[PDB]
Parts: sequence; C-alpha cells; structure tokens
Amino acid sequence: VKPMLHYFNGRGRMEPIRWLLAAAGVEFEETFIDTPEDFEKLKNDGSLMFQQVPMVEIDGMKLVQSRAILNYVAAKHNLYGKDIKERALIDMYIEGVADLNEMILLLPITPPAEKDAKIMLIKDRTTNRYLPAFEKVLKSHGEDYLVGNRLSRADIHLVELLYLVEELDPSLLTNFPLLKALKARISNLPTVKKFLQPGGARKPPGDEKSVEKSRKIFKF
Amino acid sequence: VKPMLHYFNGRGRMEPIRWLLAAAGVEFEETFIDTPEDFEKLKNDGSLMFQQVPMVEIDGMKLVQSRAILNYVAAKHNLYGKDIKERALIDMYIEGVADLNEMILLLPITPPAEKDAKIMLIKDRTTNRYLPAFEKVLKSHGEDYLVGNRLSRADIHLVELLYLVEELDPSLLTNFPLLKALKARISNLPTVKKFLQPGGARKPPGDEKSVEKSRKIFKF
Ligand SMILES: N[C@@H](CCC(=O)N[C@@H](CS)C(=O)NCC(=O)O)C(=O)O
Ligand SMILES: N[C@@H](CCC(=O)N[C@@H](CS)C(=O)NCC(=O)O)C(=O)O
Repeated sequence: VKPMLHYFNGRGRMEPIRWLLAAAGVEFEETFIDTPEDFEKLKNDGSLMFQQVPMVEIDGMKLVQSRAILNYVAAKHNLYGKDIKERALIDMYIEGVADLNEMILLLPITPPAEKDAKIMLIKDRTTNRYLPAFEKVLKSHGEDYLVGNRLSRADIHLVELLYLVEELDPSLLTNFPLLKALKARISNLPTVKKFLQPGGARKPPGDEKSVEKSRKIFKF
Repeated sequence: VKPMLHYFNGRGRMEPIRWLLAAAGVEFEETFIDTPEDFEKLKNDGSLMFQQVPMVEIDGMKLVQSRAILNYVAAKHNLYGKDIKERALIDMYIEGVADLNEMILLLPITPPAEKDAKIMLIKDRTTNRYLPAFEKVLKSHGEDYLVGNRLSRADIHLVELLYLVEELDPSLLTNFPLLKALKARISNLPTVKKFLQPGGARKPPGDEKSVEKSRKIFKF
C-alpha cells in the first residue's frame, strides 16, 4: 500500500517528506487539509499523537513528527548510510540543512518590521555558514555524493534547500560551483526528475493568500 | 578515550547529551566555554562544521548538531530500539519531547512583558498536549518503558523533561501518575542515580547572571 500524506496543499513541513519519498521512487497519495474542519477531523480521529501534522500513514503506523517520518523512510529505502559512522555525518549535515530551512520556512510569518533584517540574516548564514560548509565537504573528497560516495538523504535534503536558496536570490549560489553541480546531478536522477517535472508531486511556493488560508486552519 | 563535551557550563542544548551518555554508563569529560575567546578558539580550530556548539569529540569525530550526537550515542549503546519500527516510535516520542523542551529552553530569553503568556502556553501544552500523549503510551501497554518493553533514549529524554516540568510547577505532574512512576523508576537506574546525586554531571537551572554570561558569548 502507498503511504498517505496528510498536510495543507503547500510545501511547509511536509515538502522534505515528498522529496525523500519521490527520490526513493515511492508512489504516495495526499489528503489535503483545505478547511479547519479537515484538521479537526484528524484530531477527533485520534490520528495525531500531538494534535499536529505532518502525519504519514505508512506500514500500519500513523507517524507524526517530520524527523521521525524522514528517519523511517530514509532507513527503509537505504538512504541513511551503510553504518552509524555514515549516519553521524548524514545527521550532522541534514541538521544544518534543517536550521537554514527553518529560517526560510518562517519568513512569510515574520513580523513585518524585521522581515528585511531576517532576509539579510538568511543570506549572511547562507553565504558565510551553511553553503561554505557543504561546499568544503564536496571539495574534501571530490566525490559525486556528500557521504559514502553513495546517494543518501543528505544529497536530497541539501538539493531541496539549494532550490529554495535559488528562489530567494540566485546570486547566493554564484560562489558555490560544487553545490550547483550536485543540484544538477541530483535533479537528473530518474526519480527526482519525475518529481520536479510538470505534474510531479513537488509543491509551488506559497502566496499572500495560501499563507492566509494556512494561518486560519493552523493558527499562526 | 572518554568523549569530550564542548559547551557553556550550563544545561542548554548539551543537557540531553549529558543525560543520555550518563544513562548509558559512559564516563565523559567537559571543556567549558567560559569566555568569548574560548568559543573563538573552537571556530578558529575548524572544530565546528557550522561555527556552533554543542560539539562532542567521540570515536575520532568532532560531531556537531545535538540530534546527530544523540542519534550516534543512542545507536552505539543500544538505546535506539531493536528495529526501524521501534526507532519510528522512539523518534516520534522524543520529537514531541523536543518541541516542549524548546519552549522551556527559550523561557529565560523571552521578553519580560510576554513571559507570563509564554508560561501559560507552556503549561497549557504540558497538561493538554504532551503529558496526556505520553501517559496514554504507558496506559496502552502497562509496561515499565515507553518502547519495546526495554530501556530506550525515549525514557531518558522524557524523564529529563518531567524534571524540567516539575521545576516549572510540580502541580503539572499531578494528573499523570504513570509518568511520575516512570520518573521514579528511571531516576533509580544505577547510572541515572549517580548522574542525579551530588557530584554528578547534571547541570543546575540557570540564573539571571548565567543567562547574561551565555548571551554575550553566543549572541542570543
Ligand atoms: N515538530 C513538528 C512540528 C509540527 C507542527 O508544528 N505542526 C503544525 C503544522 S506544520 C500544526 O499542526 N500546527 C497546529 C498546532 O500546533 O496545534 C514536526 O516537525 O512534525
Ligand atoms: N541545531 C543546533 C543548534 C546549535 C546552536 O544554536 N548553537 C548555539 C549554542 S546552543 C551557538 O553555537 N550559537 C552561536 C552562533 O549561532 O553563532 C543543535 O541542535 O545543535
């Protein structure tokens, strides 16, 4: 049976699960939360351990917590390294990805006065902290993948973040040629290609009106 | 060689690593960051992949990212379940612990005007979302541990959080007898007992002046 993904019809916290399942070549289905009552239904079903989504029905579980879902998917589909040493590298890399992702994820709901400052900070962190660190990993071993010379969730999560960075400002990737190269190679894996092409499961960026709709469903 | 823990002499993001290593019966050492120049030294050493701590030297790695360090320690010392299904439950539980932890962790640096509202929200989440959810897990199987009828990092991380809740307001545990019972059993494991007794590695709560010291070292 295909996993079932419960979320708003948008990127938010479910987008990295879509990318990772897609990258693993796993067909999945989505039940969109379009109304407050769609959300209320999942809570009243007892489906949500913490009264929150993402939730993914997979292998007889109703998994909540984005990290728990990703860890399970990655381990099941051999995208979490070969040994605990490789996992330690993967985990360290993707937790960095997670921190920069979280800043970008919450930009839309930043108090309007400090939004410019927040964009400056994200660009500063992007160019001076995160991308330098990942560029140095690729520089150090000259291999096609971040870890174990093999495709892992680290490649998928980083490449998903490079697309977001490019959407924020394409000049931010200018000084990171090895990361641009990763992005091009990962984008051309058969499974990721289908995911990114027209009609794939990838979600578009939100607008003023998708933000307003999500805010009256989730309260933020 | 004993692991080496690099952090401020305080709880912050390193406290759950201290608990987990202690619970696994692993002797460790700590190099405290007492001054801006202590921090600057780690950055200039190239020790910090993202220019941040926690950092833990263990088994020839300089691991940063609290989750990467915990995932490694838990897997090494057989505290991460027997299979990926048990890890999915463990992960789902501890990610909920992590969300309530994060609210408590940032209380000290909440603007003093909205601190009361923040404490109200934390108590609401504690009594109406998190503790109910963990109480239901123990109720459902009536076993001594949250997962696999066996000690896991889920027990250690939850019992750490129950101590923090008790520090915030002891009446918050009143309606959660099975969680009080877990806290009492876990607190009496030989390794955790030493960790909690006088002269153990457990750190005290911060004060106005430990918060001020950490703020001018880490800029937060
Ligand atoms: N730590 C959780 C965060 C989940 C979360 O914040 N969920 C939101 C939607 S993205 C929600 O359900 N909000 C409603 C609420 O907290 O009541 C995860 O990563 O899964
Ligand atoms: N996601 C990281 C957070 C690390 C973090 O925020 N580190 C702080 C100290 S707890 C720091 O080094 N701050 C200085 C800075 O970011 O420049 C983790 O969980 O380890």
